[PDB]
Amino acid sequence: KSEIAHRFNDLGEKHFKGLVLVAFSQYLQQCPFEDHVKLVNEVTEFAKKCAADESAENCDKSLHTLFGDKLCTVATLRATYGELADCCEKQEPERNECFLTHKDDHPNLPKLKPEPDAQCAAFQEDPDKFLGKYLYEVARRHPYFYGPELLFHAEEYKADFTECCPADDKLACLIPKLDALKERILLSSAKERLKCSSFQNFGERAVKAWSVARLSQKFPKADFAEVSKIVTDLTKVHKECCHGDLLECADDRADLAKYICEHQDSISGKLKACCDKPLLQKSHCIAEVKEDDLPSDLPALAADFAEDKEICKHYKDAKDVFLGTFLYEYSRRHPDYSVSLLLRIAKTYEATLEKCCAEADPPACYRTVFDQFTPLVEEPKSLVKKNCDLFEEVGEYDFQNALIVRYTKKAPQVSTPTLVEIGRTLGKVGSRCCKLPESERLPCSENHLALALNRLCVLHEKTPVSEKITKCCTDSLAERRPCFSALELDEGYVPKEFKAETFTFHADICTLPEDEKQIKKQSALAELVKHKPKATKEQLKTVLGNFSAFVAKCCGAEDKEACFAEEGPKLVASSQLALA
Ligand SMILES: O=C(O)COCCN1CCN([C@@H](c2ccccc2)c2ccc(Cl)cc2)CC1
Ligand SMILES: O=C(O)COCCN1CCN([C@H](c2ccccc2)c2ccc(Cl)cc2)CC1
Ligand SMILES: [Cl-]
Ligand SMILES: [Cl-]
Ligand SMILES: [Cl-]
Ligand SMILES: [Cl-]
Repeated sequence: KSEIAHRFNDLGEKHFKGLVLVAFSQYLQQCPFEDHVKLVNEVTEFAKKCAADESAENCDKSLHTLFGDKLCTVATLRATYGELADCCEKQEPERNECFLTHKDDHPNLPKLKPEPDAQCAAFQEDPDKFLGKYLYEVARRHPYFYGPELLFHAEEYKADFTECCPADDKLACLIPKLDALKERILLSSAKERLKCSSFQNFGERAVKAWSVARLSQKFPKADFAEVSKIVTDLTKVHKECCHGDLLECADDRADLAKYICEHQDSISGKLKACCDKPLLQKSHCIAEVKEDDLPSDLPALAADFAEDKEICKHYKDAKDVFLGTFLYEYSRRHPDYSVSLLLRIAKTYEATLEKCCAEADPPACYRTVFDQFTPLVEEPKSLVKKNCDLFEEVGEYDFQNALIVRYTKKAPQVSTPTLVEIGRTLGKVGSRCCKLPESERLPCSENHLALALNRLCVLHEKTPVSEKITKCCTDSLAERRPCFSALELDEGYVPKEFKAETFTFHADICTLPEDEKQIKKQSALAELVKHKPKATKEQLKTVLGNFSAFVAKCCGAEDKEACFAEEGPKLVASSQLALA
């Protein structure tokens, strides 16, 4: 009868209110926290009224009708969100579709800076307001953040403050926990954004494929029917959360967690620990669960997929099913491959069949299909071993620098902050992945690279600057990483004309945190590449070394500014000659 009552009843007031605040914060990213609280309280009041009597007027309205109506009441909607006011002239589902089209992925809001004393003060003063504000701040900064996961992270955030405010030293307890929390927020936001991107740009089939591969790796003991069930249910969960239907997404996600845990013996031995936890914890634990051991009875795949005489008939009859089973089977056997590698392998299997089945003697043609995968496997494996070597040789900062040079050459039209961000993000991937046991390096590296490349692609939709990026971001998802890897110096670029102030430093650099100091230097690096795009990476590193020496020296000087002013122009002029 009443959907709003149904969800209120299923989720309870706490989670209902939390998720509604998330939904609204994500749709309306600029309003103050206090204004969103009021919309949430009103919506909740109405849900309670409807729960008491579902036949009361408007109670039987859809959630989109009710929530879209609520959003469209907000003060200063024309002035703050000119685009969203336009959406408010439409009915559902056109209105919601309009709301979705107009979410902002890079709202450029100030960085969230921990103030241990004033925050612990606010936490004690009003814990509920303090935690809601956390939901709001993160939600408006990550408009596709997986709703229920944000409630999970809010409870961690709560645990951090409960542990660390009563202690003697606040900042020493807190700042490591909050820095770790922030990193987990970023990773999580990137994973989910890839999911929503994949729905948006490649459709539901791509999400399902991705998911078949990854879930088969994690749960290799499960049969194709179980994996398919879970994939079907999890795809629906992510489709709902990506479309802003957070209440339905949360309810369906809880049902999925329940199902997995009731069938854990047939799904995976690694689920036991997850399944003895509370709800949000349980879902999160399942989501991050480690891959199960390979079962000793995994089937030989040649008979069914290369040697059977009727593969063309079975392929022709039920393409999406035959290929799905292939993907399930190959993936469960290959936790050592990345998901995109498995998707490339599946596409090569398909293409081999389309070719062989239109020739005279298909069996003799498709008998070698598995051997077609060999080159697909070896390229990424070599690329990872190669980059983990550079990483172990030079350490994180220089690895970052090398990637900055590499990506700036590929796409020098991209903004310097974005180029630095991606280079820095991919350098951190080396830190994480290269330290792992070697068989895990490939999936770790390539799965994380996908997240960073997707971030680049998302930015590029909003701020297009390069046709080569556009092609890599919009041709097949499986080929995205190879496409980016195959880009070379955009020769079409006209070297950015020299501006000396771009390479001019001052003494304020000396007061910066180390990371911020590095970002300054890395920004200069990217700018050096834009002005001298044919310079070798070794020329660029030599010049960057001189910039570092100069900053370290002038920051150690008695008269820092006099140092920077006398030495800066020399360095700048010298560096042009060094980059020829
Ligand atoms: O749709 C087209 O553009 C032309 O038709 C190609 C149809 N194939 C079907 C198989 N499909 C892959 C595929 C999709 C997305 C990324 C890689 C492979 C797939 C494998 C297993 C599963 Cl369960 C679902 C889909 C790729 C496209
Ligand atoms: O007043 C009482 O008797 C004690 O009840 C407090 C109930 N609160 C309501 C606000 N809830 C906030 C909240 C604050 C502001 C807006 C929406 C929800 C919330 C914070 C974190 C998560 Cl994970 C979920 C909910 C928490 C529970
Ligand atoms: Cl996001
Ligand atoms: Cl689709
Ligand atoms: Cl994972
Ligand atoms: Cl160095």
